[PDB]
Amino acid sequence: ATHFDYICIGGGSGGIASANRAAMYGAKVALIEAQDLGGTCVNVGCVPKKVMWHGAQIAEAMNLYAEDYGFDVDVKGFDWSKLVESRQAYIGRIHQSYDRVLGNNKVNVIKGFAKFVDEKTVEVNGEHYTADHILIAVGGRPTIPNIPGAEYGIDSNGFFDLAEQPKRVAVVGAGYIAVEIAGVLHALGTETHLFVRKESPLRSFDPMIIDTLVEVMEAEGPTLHTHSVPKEVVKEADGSLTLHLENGESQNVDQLIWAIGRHPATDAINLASTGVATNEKGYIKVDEYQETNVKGIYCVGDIMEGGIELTPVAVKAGRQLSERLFNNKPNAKMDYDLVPTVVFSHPPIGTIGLTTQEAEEKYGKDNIKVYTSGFTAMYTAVTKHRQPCKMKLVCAGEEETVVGLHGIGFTVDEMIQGFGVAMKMGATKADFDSVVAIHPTGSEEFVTMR
Amino acid sequence: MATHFDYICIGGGSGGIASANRAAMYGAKVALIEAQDLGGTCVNVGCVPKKVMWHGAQIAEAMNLYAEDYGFDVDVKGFDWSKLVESRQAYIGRIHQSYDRVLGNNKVNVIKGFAKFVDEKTVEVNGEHYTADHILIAVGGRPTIPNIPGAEYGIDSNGFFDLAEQPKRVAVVGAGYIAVEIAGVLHALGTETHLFVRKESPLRSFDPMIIDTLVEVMEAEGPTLHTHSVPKEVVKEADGSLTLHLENGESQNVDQLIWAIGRHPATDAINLASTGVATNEKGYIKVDEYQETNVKGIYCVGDIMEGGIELTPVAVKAGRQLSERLFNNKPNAKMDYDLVPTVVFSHPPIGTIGLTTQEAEEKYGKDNIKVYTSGFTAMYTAVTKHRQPCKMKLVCAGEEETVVGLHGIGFTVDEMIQGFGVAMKMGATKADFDSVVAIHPTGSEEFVTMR
Ligand SMILES: Cc1cc2nc3c(=O)[nH]c(=O)nc-3n(C[C@H](O)[C@H](O)[C@H](O)COP(=O)(O)OP(=O)(O)OC[C@H]3O[C@@H](n4cnc5c(N)ncnc54)[C@H](O)[C@@H]3O)c2cc1C
Ligand SMILES: Cc1cc2nc3c(=O)[nH]c(=O)nc-3n(C[C@H](O)[C@H](O)[C@H](O)COP(=O)(O)OP(=O)(O)OC[C@H]3O[C@@H](n4cnc5c(N)ncnc54)[C@H](O)[C@@H]3O)c2cc1C
Repeated sequence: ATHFDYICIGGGSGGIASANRAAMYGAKVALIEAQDLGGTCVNVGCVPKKVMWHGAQIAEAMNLYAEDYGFDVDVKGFDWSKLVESRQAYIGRIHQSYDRVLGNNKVNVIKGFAKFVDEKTVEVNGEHYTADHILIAVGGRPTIPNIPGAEYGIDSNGFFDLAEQPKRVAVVGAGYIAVEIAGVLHALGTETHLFVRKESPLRSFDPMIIDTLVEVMEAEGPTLHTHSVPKEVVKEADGSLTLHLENGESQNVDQLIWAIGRHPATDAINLASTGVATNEKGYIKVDEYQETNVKGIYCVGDIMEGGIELTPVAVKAGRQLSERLFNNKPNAKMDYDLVPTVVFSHPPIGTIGLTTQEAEEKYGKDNIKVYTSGFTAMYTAVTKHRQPCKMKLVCAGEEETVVGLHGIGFTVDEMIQGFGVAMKMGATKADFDSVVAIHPTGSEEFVTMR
Repeated sequence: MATHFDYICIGGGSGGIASANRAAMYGAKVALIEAQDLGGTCVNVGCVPKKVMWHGAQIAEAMNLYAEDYGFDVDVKGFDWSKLVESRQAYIGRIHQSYDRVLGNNKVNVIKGFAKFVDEKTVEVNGEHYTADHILIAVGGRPTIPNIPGAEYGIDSNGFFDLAEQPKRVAVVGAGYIAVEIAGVLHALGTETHLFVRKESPLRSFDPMIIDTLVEVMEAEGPTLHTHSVPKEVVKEADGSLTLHLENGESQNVDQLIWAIGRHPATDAINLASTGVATNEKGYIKVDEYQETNVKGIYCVGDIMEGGIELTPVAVKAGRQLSERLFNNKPNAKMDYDLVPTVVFSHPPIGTIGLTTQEAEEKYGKDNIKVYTSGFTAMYTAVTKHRQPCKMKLVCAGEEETVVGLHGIGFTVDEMIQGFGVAMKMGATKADFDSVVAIHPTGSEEFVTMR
């Protein structure tokens, strides 16, 4: 068996981040990837989703706002396949950047599907590879419900595989993926239906964010269907699919997307040969240093128990692990607190920290203070299509530490990173008040609340 | 006899309104004197109209430059400038209704007319005298028109917003942010635009990374920049068009000429010589840290302040803190002029806070500063045939690497710096920037992933 200082299983967000970083400090690294480098994010996640989000934003601009700004515009047509080739060409340039970076760091990239043989050895393409340190970063895959006709639906992967625009779509799920896809499809001219199992989408978000997303969907977005539990998917004689709900109602569509969750891909790598512990749902257990119960085996990214399913989390966790193992920094670790999130819905959502109710449960109702700002972005205020924007700061203690920050509206996706640094430094309402506002922008509304 | 008020604010702009309202919130009987339209420069002929038209320009760029690469077959049959003016002024009108409502609920007595001082404690408007123990001068500025032949054929920022039809060709004269914004808006909206600067480049007080990037983006897809261009004369040709003549011998035939060479304060013509209040060579009023002049009871905020910052939020906060001090008995309340963030709505937009690379070298010493930078293409334009560069920089000082300067230019940069402004007020170091987890995919994550 060939020996390496470090073996990274999975060439996704975590694997690449960790493999490069460990190589920078002179390590001989083997990076094992079965499909394409960059994993879910680069190929069938963040990147392609964003490229289409931008396209959808251009549509909204021409369809909803252009006219009122004085433009006589005629959108003659939208070619979905043209968007796809631009998207995939961009994804291609990303693949060659990685091959240049990984090449310059001497990371040995091995194309194949890795399985464990034992604690210290993995097999790929019939060959055995051994190492002192082994990172498991295989990520997840979409969860397909166990009902009749489930196989007729597609998942987020199949959606990015669509060569042409479906005429009508049922998006099933309440998480950010379902909301993002449902929003992009509607903006691009597809009859879109969003089916959520209970009262609303994004149930883990602040009520202000939920309520505004809901009202904006009702007026200019996909059609929302609450209390919708799938029962069956019937393939009709004409080729369309009919989603039957447990409540008795049904909806006919051309394509149906399952966006009901993801589960870790830890069931086919022969873990039962390593002694590595996992929880009931297949997630790998780790200490604060990304190390499993078996010394020399580590884990970062989506498959980690108590992790966060974002790309920057896996990147940072992987890099900090490489700092620890190869750059003599035993305290180097990942910080999973106050990680910012952005949902590229229509309109976009930005959030950091605790919701109004989470802060009430943690600190007590009377010990928290909430500041809000409701406004119309100037961008849409001059048009027939007024869009609301809402922002909120959730404060706790007498010092009014900003324990939660929430926003929904035009360009909110871009205004959150900086407030995240401030919150990481323990910012209080007074710290927010100490800065002079930038006029005219949407971001000043975060610092002008009283 | 003179009518007595607790407070008199001369000028109903950004500083005047913010201060009058705030003082009134605490029970002060206030008189707000305004000669023209409430809201002043910002609302009527500044920030607001400028931004509305910047959005129009952004929509045009989305359709002209990016639409087809995203798959859209678009026919841009025409752009109607008058419709944009109609929408822009309709919005401004709704802002005026808000101010009438708010000033109304606070019981601020709004007086329409031009105010002149009578003495230290009294001002005259429409023949009547008004007096008070506290008087705030917040008359703002006015565009500077150069004294050269045919200068009167040119217009200024005010005249630009008075245009009811799109001019075909325009010469924007100036190197400041106003010239740059107007030139970029006109170019994107379909006007042949020529920007004339007197020296090596526009925005010469900004960091070299910001200048070099704006220059290279203009050269490729923006207005046509003319360096070392000193206006000599403006000729009114027989066909109605204007020819700009430069000292170096060059010339340019255009339809409208916009002077954006600076602004001077509107402090003359209000009889200040009767108050004892001193002004510098350029007409600015000197004040202490609490906005008070050398004459007790006379204050000043906004654009006319010596050593002040000519931005609306600066006037607004300085006016608010002055009222917190005078009418809510907070003797330590004042305005903090350090680390004020700035945004220029150029194409593409610029965001900046604190010191430039060179300013940090002069203050801390070349050897004690570290510069971090990120060069990338925003995903929005990387999928197109019109790739646009984005540049960001963090200027750090000391062994702790305190971020004393932050600079950016690129798509959406305008909205990403307010938050970093909070962090820098809290004394953020490079390690504070590193301690946050990036948001992907955004342009903003580039500020926190530098190594
Ligand atoms: C539709 C969608 C949109 C998303 N949008 C965003 C977003 O906007 N922002 C954001 O931060 N996050 C987003 N995410 C989440 C993000 O993509 C993941 O959290 C991130 O990719 C996790 O990285 P990872 O390294 O844990 O796994 P991955 O990046 O998925 O990497 C796993 C890799 O390992 C490979 N692999 C699996 N098994 C084996 C084996 N046995 N041998 C070798 N290789 C193997 C896979 O082919 C894959 O390349 C999105 C996810 C989805 C599904
Ligand atoms: C084209 C342009 C674009 C700009 N864009 C921005 C931007 O994007 N962001 C930003 O922050 N800033 C911007 N500014 C600057 C901003 O508008 C000013 O800094 C701000 O308005 C200053 O407020 P002020 O209270 O000092 O004076 P102003 O707001 O100008 O108000 C002064 C008021 O006093 C009145 N007045 C004058 N003399 C008298 C008198 N004798 N009696 C009674 N009333 C009188 C005037 O009519 C006026 O209403 C811009 C300026 C211009 C010219």
